[PDB]
Amino acid sequence: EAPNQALLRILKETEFKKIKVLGSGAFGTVYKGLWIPEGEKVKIPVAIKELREATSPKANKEILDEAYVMASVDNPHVCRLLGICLTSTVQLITQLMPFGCLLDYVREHKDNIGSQYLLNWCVQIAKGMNYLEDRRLVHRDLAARNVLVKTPQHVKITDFGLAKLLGAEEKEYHAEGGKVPIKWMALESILHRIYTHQSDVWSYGVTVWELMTFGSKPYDGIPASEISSILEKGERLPQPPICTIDVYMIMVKCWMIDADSRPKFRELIIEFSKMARDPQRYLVIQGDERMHLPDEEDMDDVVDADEYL
Ligand SMILES: *CCC(=O)Nc1cc(Nc2ncc(C(=O)OC(C)C)c(-c3cn(C)c4ccccc34)n2)c(OC)cc1N(C)CCN(C)C
Repeated sequence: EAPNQALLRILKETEFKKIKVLGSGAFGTVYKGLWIPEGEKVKIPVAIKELREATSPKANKEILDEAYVMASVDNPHVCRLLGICLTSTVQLITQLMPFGCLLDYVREHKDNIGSQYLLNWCVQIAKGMNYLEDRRLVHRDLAARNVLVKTPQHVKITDFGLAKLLGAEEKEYHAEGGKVPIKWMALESILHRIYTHQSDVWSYGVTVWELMTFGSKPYDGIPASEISSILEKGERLPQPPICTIDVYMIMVKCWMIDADSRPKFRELIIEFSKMARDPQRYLVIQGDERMHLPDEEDMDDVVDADEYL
């Protein structure tokens, strides 16, 4: 197989400054900050994840795994890793996505989100995923929470916590134990712990559903442990109010039991692409026409990661 010649950049801790906390939990702490490479007269808005405060050899292993994947991907619809910093704790440094995750975004902006935006996100997520598929990579955790918003017009896939690189000989991926997001995964993933690109397509379907319902919890109520039987019955997520049958049919096709029957990311690009040419024909949102969506501080040597190569 092809040698992976990605560069892993190591960053001095003096080169960046953590300006405010963004979040906290099982993963650690994510800060927003600025990265100023030395003598370069450029200032790059970044997100920085350090591991809580601890050093668990089974956790350091996991952030370094994530670094590995992120360093191996270069695409406008996939999040960019800027580098790692090897201090007390291993720090992951990425491009700041100022509008946060897309689940939270649609929740907060339902009244302002038009069909053009929804369909575009669909194209963009599909484009990222298709790229990942080209790079033989299975994401395994696609959800609206794991898509970040750089601008309302521009989203990127994140969270390579669970991503696995398939061998040129490998067709699926057998996983082990592990906590998993049940409501987003294909039937095979629940029954056999098989994961393919086509299992990601299923997750893509659920992600589209999240967007179209402005951020509903899939199978709200239904406890995790009985989802497998529900799906084998033939039951699926309901048609969201705003969705034409044309759109809902794409979601449904992502949720076929036979994985080869599901759409390919490349196809999804085409389909949504066509729909985003005439959005009002495909999504019915009241007040669609009169809907608009949206500089920080300090100095003006500021350059987005996308323009720092
Ligand atoms: C959905 C929650 C969220 O993401 N909230 C959020 C996010 C961000 N921006 C941002 N930019 C980059 C990254 C990122 O790639 O971080 C890597 C891991 C270094 C993240 C981010 C990634 N994870 C896993 C997070 C968990 C929690 C918080 C952030 C991240 N996030 C901003 O930047 C302005 C704000 C933001 N807000 C404050 C939370 C949403 N509330 C408004 C509801």
